[PDB]
Amino acid sequence: TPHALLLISIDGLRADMLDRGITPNLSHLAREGVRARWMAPSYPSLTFPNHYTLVTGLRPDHHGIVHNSMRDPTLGGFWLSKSEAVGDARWWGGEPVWVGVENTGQHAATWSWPGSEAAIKGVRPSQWRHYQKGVRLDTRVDAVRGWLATDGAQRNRLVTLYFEHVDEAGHDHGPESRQYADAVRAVDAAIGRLLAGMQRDGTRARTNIIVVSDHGMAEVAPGHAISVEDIAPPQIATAITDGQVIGFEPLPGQQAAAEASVLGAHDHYDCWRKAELPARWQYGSHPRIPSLVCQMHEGWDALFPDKLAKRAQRGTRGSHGYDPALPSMRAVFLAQGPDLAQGKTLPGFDNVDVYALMSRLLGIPAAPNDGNPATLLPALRM
Ligand SMILES: Nc1ncnc2c1ncn2[C@@H]1O[C@H](COP(=O)(O)O)[C@@H](O)[C@H]1O
Ligand SMILES: [Zn+2]
Ligand SMILES: [Zn+2]
Repeated sequence: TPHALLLISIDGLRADMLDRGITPNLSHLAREGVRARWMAPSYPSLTFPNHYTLVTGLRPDHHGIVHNSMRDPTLGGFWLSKSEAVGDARWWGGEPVWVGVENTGQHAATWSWPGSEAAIKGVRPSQWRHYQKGVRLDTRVDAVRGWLATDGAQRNRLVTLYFEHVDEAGHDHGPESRQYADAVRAVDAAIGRLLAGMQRDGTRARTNIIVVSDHGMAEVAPGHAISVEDIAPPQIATAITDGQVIGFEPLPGQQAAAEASVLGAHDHYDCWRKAELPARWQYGSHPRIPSLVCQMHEGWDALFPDKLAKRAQRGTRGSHGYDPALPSMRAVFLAQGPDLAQGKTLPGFDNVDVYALMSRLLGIPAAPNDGNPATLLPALRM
């Protein structure tokens, strides 16, 4: 029986957060195994795009999950709480690792990984569920523990686990807040409980483990929110998305007026025609990207007008969705297990490279991807 892979995502864990004495279990795991200095997200540095990149090895511009919120001529609207969009395989390009696993006759079990509620390339994971808010930490850990222990024909080569808590605390209070640290500690402790349970079950020794995040988190101090309608008035363009990556579609005949007001450099953002976006972001070819894309500067939000209003103008907050090269946007990568190196540190690298490593650990043929297989070869024991 081949070694299983447990893939854990801690949404919004910034790379430096392993070095603050608040992750005893993850810090120990890293010392035992492999740790990268950091892992850069892909553009845009948002949750759905990056989680989907992690499991496909494709940049968002290629896999089609180009934002958390999207419009498509045929498929209509997509956003995180729109279940029949999220569950519709036609949005999701490429081949996520669970599809690869199921197509070899092996099985995958996913606790709420973006894309896992659809039948991508026709193939669902063997175990999966609809993402619900506020599931307990123990509930998910105990389910994952169960999935690792299953034997017979329902043995799982791949098991995935996802935590939202650090990201949510980050948004509400900022990455330097006690609330963000409390969340980091809590998720870390939960992961410790999982590891101890795997050891009691005798699954630990035959399971490789990768812990990642999708992006980091930057502070949004009070007064750092504008209206999307300050960028372009609604009569000349529609804001398709708000937050930090702001897509605009000019109204009919208004491309010139929209461009005149939007394009170029502004006080706390910059905007480009999608074909002209900075090449380093490797973004803007996909048809689902709006005609005009603005990037807010680090620490700034642009909100739909009704949100801006109910934004209780008081305390410090947090956001991501900023330039992926920023230190604040840096994510985590660490790994440990029977097939992984011991006591090793890796240079910082791009998140498209994780897929090649996972395909090797899962015994599946690597689908074509945007990563480099050379990057994570040193993470292997041999
Ligand atoms: N598979 C999923 N389906 C729906 N919502 C999710 C899923 N995974 C995470 N989320 C939510 O999306 C938010 C993360 O978005 P972001 O602010 O881009 O990191 C979190 O509050 C999660 O609760
Ligand atoms: Zn996220
Ligand atoms: Zn977030």
